[PDB]
Amino acid sequence: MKQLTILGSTGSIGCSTLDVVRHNPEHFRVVALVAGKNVTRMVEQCLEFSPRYAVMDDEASAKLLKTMLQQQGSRTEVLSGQQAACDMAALEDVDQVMAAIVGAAGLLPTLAAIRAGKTILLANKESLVTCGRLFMDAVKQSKAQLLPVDSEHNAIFQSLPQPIQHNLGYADLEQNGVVSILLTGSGGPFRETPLRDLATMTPDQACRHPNWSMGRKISVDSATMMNKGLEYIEARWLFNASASQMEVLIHPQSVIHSMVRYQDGSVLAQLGEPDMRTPIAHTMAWPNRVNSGVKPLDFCKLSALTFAAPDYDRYPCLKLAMEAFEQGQAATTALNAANEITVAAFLAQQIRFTDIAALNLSVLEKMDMREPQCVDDVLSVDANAREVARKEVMRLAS
Amino acid sequence: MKQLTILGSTGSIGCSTLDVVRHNPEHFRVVALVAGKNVTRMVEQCLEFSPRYAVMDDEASAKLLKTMLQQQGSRTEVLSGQQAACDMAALEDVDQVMAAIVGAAGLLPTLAAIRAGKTILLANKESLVTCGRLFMDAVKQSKAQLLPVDSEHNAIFQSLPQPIQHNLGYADLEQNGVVSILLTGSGGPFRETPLRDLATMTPDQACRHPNWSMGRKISVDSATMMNKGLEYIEARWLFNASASQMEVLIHPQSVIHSMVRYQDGSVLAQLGEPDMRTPIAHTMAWPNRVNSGVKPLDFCKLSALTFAAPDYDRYPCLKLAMEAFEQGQAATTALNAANEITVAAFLAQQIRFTDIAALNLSVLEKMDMREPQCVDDVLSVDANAREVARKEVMRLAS
Ligand SMILES: NC(=O)C1=CN([C@@H]2O[C@H](COP(=O)(O)OP(=O)(O)OC[C@H]3O[C@@H](n4cnc5c(N)ncnc54)[C@H](OP(=O)(O)O)[C@@H]3O)[C@@H](O)[C@H]2O)C=CC1
Ligand SMILES: NC(=O)C1=CN([C@@H]2O[C@H](COP(=O)(O)OP(=O)(O)OC[C@H]3O[C@@H](n4cnc5c(N)ncnc54)[C@H](OP(=O)(O)O)[C@@H]3O)[C@@H](O)[C@H]2O)C=CC1
Ligand SMILES: CC(=O)[C@@H](O)[C@H](O)COP(=O)(O)O
Ligand SMILES: CC(=O)[C@@H](O)[C@H](O)COP(=O)(O)O
Repeated sequence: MKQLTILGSTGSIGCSTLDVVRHNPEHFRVVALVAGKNVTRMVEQCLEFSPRYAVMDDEASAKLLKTMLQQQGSRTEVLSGQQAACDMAALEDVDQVMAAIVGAAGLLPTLAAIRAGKTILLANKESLVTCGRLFMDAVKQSKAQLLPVDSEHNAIFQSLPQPIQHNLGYADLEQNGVVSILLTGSGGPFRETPLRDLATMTPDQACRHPNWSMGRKISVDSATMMNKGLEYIEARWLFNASASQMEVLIHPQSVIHSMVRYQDGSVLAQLGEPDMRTPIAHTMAWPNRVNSGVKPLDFCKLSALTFAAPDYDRYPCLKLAMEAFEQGQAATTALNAANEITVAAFLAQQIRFTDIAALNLSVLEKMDMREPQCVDDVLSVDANAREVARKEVMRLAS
Repeated sequence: MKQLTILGSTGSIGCSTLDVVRHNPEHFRVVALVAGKNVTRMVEQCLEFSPRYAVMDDEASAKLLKTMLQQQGSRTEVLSGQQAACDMAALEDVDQVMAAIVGAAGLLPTLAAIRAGKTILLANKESLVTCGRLFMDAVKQSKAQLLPVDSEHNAIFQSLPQPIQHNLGYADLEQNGVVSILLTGSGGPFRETPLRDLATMTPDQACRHPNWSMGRKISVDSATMMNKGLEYIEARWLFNASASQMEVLIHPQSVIHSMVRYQDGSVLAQLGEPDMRTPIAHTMAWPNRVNSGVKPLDFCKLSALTFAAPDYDRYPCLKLAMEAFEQGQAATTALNAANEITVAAFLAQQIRFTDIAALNLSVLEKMDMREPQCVDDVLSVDANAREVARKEVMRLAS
């Protein structure tokens, strides 16, 4: 029996995680739930799973949650704020922490779980992207184990040998017969959209992913392929891969979730339904398996599986992420921050869909900070880039 | 340094095996080569790899080989016959034996390697099919290591967890999170051929496999899908799988080589170029990897990947194989024997392509013999089936 804290319980990943728990009450128990502002969902989750604690980051949301749960006779203690989220991630009683807060806001609570030596079920890719080597070193220095939840990285993990799996981030790919890591793939909802129509796409259009039901931020990132850029960076840290050991491949059906090339010509892959309960359950049970609620993939009802080279002209954000990573951590931290601001602006109908990539570039051109030496420096670059991004958004205020 | 005996060196698998040796001369050396009657090829292989011994089954071929080797200055010594092949498989200095003789003729030399405790690179599926549990038990009692070379079984092996890999044939699939084994798939050269045009198909037409360049016997088996039937039986022994843990899937492109379903919905697969050097190299180097000479799979050049359920009515041999396995080992041994006789008669233009399945069923219906309790019994059932099959072929003589 393993006890769990879920960071970001009310969102897409959080709810999928709770469904895996629902299917396996003998194996998993929720001790703490952490979220932002969705009180309605958090009340529902607390009444079902009777967590010891529930945390809302937003102070006013926490007040409402405390009152509502008290009237319902809940035993759950309600806390509030960022520090309480960190406290939950570090509960001495907890074995696993689902890191599923969106954006760099998840970094401090995720780092707290790492310092406490927990098993980190890493969905929140922005935390690793923005923190980089400092993140990976903290996992090694403490007793922590990273298990990749993100679909592609989970697929790659499943398709790697045990010496790599058991020394994630530091083992040598070539010594284990790996030639490269093949990161797929979808292209998003606008893959075939005429280029001239991109400027007038709405938030609802951008968030209708053809294959995955996800949160709004990552759905927009999938439409620009900034998501694939962030995942490229994530893969390089997780699997200790160089630029020459990474391939990006478009696969519009999202059945093959990613692959690994070996020296003898073999390519190992993970396939399945586009359902995050599968990778979540992989990480929660590893090295064993559990029922996730996902049924067997029916190969007789599939679309034909196709592949293609990335259309870099169409998706400037992909190349931007790759070049930021080349430049260094300051540029990468700045780019992630800029993208959080521009995506949020687009969702709030302040800028156009095509302004995301342009404003992201504009922020990078205006920033030239030194490489972070500690987590405080990562946060300074992040904060600075957010401010630059807010000013660029306001310049396009209609 | 690993020293090899290759059973069936001059054939399709044998030549691919020697190309892996050619690419890795610091890792592999050939001690003995065993073949049938292809003297010309054996001469070339002896001159290049300088084996201590060469064995031809054909006594006239051994005579010719000796003369040619002595004329051309080779120090390779020549023997002949089945017993000599068994002796080559059990040499002290031999580490690995490539079992790549076609048909049940490979059984005794393969069993000799097993009893000597060698690493068995098993390509010769008919030996396991015809001997079944007695084969798997011999491996267990002698502490030989079985590594599947057959493309599909190698792909499944690569897609299974370590506890199954390290206890092949005796570990529990369910305890290791496996739901089923997915066996693909091609359908053969007559997949789209109208049923009424099969009667006039020539040996060359049946042997023209759309995806794999192989020996003539297995190529005809792929045309009737008897090969997939034999592979179904092979898979159930190797991976300790029940009928409900097996799935057969048509996959015309032969890019996905086979797959494994897990409890959480995950499907693991191996893909690659349709080139046997890949799986051969995988077994030769295991648990490490080597360059096999096979180029990396170009996903952008691939045809769309498709899947379909088997058409058992078009392919009565596939159904007959699955039925014979449920009936027991006597029926399975008899069917394999019958099919060796009918395929050979078809290749020699004694019977029609459509006579293969018809005569195979006829032989099984006339066969009533006891379950083999030992290898001698397997040989008696096999010999009896061949008699019945030969009689049936002779009745169709023009
Ligand atoms: N959804 C998916 O299929 C995949 C998601 N991911 C990653 O997982 C992470 C979560 O994404 P997703 O679930 O889609 O996003 P959602 O918007 O659906 O959920 C985000 C969660 O984070 C919470 N949250 C936001 N800010 C804070 C804060 N500062 N403190 C505590 N909690 C906070 C939200 O609370 P609330 O809603 O109550 O305000 C919500 O529970 C992202 O990093 C994403 O990249 C990766 C692969 C796939
Ligand atoms: N080719 C492929 O892609 C695959 C093959 N296999 C299996 O591997 C085995 C070999 O197949 P393949 O290479 O295609 O067949 P081939 O016809 O190309 O080769 C058969 C080999 O066996 C030799 N041989 C035949 N009879 C005897 C005998 N009685 N004693 C010693 N050697 C003998 C042949 O000698 P010679 O030619 O000199 O007469 C030849 O070297 C088969 O069991 C097949 O099912 C499995 C998966 C794939
Ligand atoms: C489900 C998941 O892990 C997403 O990160 C996925 O990458 C989205 O699809 P795209 O490939 O279109 O970004
Ligand atoms: C390469 C190999 O292992 C063959 O056995 C393969 O199975 C032949 O193709 P079919 O799938 O058409 O039988």
